[PDB]
Amino acid sequence: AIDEIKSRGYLLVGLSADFPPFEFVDENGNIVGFDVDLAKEIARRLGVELKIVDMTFDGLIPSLLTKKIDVIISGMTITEERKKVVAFSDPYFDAGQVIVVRKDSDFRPKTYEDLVGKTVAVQIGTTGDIEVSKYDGIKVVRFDKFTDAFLELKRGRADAVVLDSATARAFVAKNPDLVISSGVLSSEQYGIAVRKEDTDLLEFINSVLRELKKSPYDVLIEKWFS
Amino acid sequence: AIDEIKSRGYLLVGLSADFPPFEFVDENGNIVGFDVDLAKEIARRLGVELKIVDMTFDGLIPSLLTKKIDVIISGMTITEERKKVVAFSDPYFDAGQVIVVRKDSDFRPKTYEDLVGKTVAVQIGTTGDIEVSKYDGIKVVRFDKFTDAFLELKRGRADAVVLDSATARAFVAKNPDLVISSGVLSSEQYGIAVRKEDTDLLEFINSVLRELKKSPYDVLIEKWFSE
Repeated sequence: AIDEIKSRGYLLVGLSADFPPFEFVDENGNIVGFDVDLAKEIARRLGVELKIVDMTFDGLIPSLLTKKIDVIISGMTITEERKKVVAFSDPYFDAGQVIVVRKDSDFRPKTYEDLVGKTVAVQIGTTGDIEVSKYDGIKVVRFDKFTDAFLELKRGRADAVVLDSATARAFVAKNPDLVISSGVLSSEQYGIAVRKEDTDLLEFINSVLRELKKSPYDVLIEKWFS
Repeated sequence: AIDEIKSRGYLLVGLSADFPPFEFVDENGNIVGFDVDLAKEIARRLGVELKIVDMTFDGLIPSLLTKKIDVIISGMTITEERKKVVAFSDPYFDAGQVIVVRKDSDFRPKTYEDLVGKTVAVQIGTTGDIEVSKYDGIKVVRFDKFTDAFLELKRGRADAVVLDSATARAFVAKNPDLVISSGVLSSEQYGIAVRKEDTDLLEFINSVLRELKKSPYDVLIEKWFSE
């Protein structure tokens, strides 16, 4: 696959641009997002242009098998059923919701059932909003911005926040007064998919993911512990 | 504290240079190593020279408390007892063991108990040797060099290797046929110590550590999941 991509001069990436912030159409009409940036990095490393081929999500695996695309990068969860059909890269994104509480409390909810009888702050319209709104005995307070749901928690006016894992860990890393009490709920891991026989491109992609995840701290460890 | 450091023109870092590869004395009498490289980074970013004050490990906290040094960077484990006396930075080093296995396998041990009934390669007399040798049902295969323990694993002659997280990570980075299957098996971490009153210097040190730990992936997360 790699020689054919390099000869053609562009990488064909299938996605369905109706999944912000992974892939979506911005105010300028461009397809952008977290997954699009990984696709752009892979194409740059291969020395080729990126050609996005947008289609419905259910079209992506058939397109890959028909060779109309080289790779799928589209918020695609690695599952056993998909593994029978396509090869995935190492997981590149851990999806799901978590429950955040004050570190100095005793309260350690593990599930939405543990939040019955409590006040929970969520960001309007998000998965956490939709989930907690199923539970009539949760007192739900809704915020335009997730930062203000955390501020409500910090002030003791909510008992917990529910938010996606990536965003919540990023925030809690900056706010040592909060802690993630649950595991990741409805967890999924996303993978980059490529035809089973195209193991050259698969291992190239696993190499780019490794690189993206290496920090100067990792390089320092390599310097002194090799 | 920062104004005073900059006025003086040098950062005083205390350490005990008897702990390779964290801090030790090289062939030419220079004090070098992982911790020294962190100290040099911090001094560079403050715009000052680094002045290492070498002393015995038990002398470090008293030297800090009597203001003979600005900071300790010396393989110092964060403990509740020391937290009563000094302020620590974010943890900057996980000292515990990890378990390494072949990637093309379903075997993903998480604990020493998961290695029971398996064959584990180790470097002779290291922590990993000492720790696994406690478990009766583990067949232990011992080598003078950790590289040969990994070779035993790669060759299919052992099911896993146990090694400190840092050396395992450095090796696995160049050997994608292997994976670190466990978290760190114990929770000891090193921290950079400063005086509790020196909160500007502590915040500056944390900002250096945080930036060192940021990968391009972390920056991409920040790009797409911020507000």
